[PDB]
Order: sequence, then structure tokens, then C-alpha cells
Amino acid sequence: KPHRYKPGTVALREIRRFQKSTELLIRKLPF
DNA sequence: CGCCCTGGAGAATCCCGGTGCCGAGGCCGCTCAATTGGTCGTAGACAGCTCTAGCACCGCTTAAACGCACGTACGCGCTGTCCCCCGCGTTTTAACCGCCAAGGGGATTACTCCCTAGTCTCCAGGCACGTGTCAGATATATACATCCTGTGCA
Repeated sequence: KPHRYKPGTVALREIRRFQKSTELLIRKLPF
């Protein structure tokens, strides 16, 4: 049985992950 | 026959060491605008005096506010639908280094004249102010103009 999260679960942990990071989210060369 | 509650499972997180790494701060060399004093002349606070619109008020004169009665219709709650983007696995590209080394032009620092304007000065004139005059809005004679009344008639 594969292990899959229900839709909407990863969004919360992504909010927790990125809201704790001050790094820039855009690469240097494209900008 | 199919749904809350429980239990097993899995993985994401927290927290505590454990060692390599680098710039915060200290230390020095140095060096330049702050500090101290003197000079000088100048606007700001103190009256001084004045004058003028804000203040508090009183009383017509309407005019919005309000209370309510009806009402109807859209905000809302509920339900069924379906479709679209998240989660995940597989494909595809962007970027780093290795090779293999050279210059290049543009802001920086230093030097160097040179001439436009601050400062002072006097001469003039021009727009804020007072007054003339017409435009528009106002209030009133007026020549009829519509009921009312004597009034004479058939």
C-alpha cells in the first residue's frame, strides 16, 4: 500500500518551511 | 447492510552534541573636522497699540428626522455536481567546474585653470488697492381684464 498524503497537507508544511526561511526564492541568472 | 472509535504503523520534528570555518572586533597607524576662543552685527522676544471677526444670544421659519406600518426579495442555508489542481513518479535542462589565459574601459584620485554669480549698490515701475460703471436681479405703476351688481327691459 503506497503512502500518499491527502490534498492540502503539504501546503501547510510548505508554509511552515518557507515562512521560517529568509532566503531569496528567485535564481540570480534569470533575474 | 455500512459509519465513529480504536489501534497499529510510518515519518516528520525537536533537541542535543560534535567538529570545521570565517568575519567581529580588537589593535595599531594615522589624521582631520570638532573644540575653544574672539569678533560682529542681527533677528527674536517684549511690549505697544489697535482693530476686528469670533462669541454668546434671541426669535421667526420652515425642513429634515423620526416613528411606524407594510412588504417582498435577496442574503443565507442547504444540497447535488463535476472538474481542476495537488501529490508523486518519471524526463529533461541550467548551471557549476576543468582547460587554458589574456586584457579593458570607466569610475577614482589628483591637479589645473576661469568665469558666473553672491554681494553691494541705485534707479525705476507695477500690481494691490480704490473707484466708475454696467449686468442682473428686484420691486412696483398700469392698461386692460374677469366676476359682481344695479338695472332697465318684453
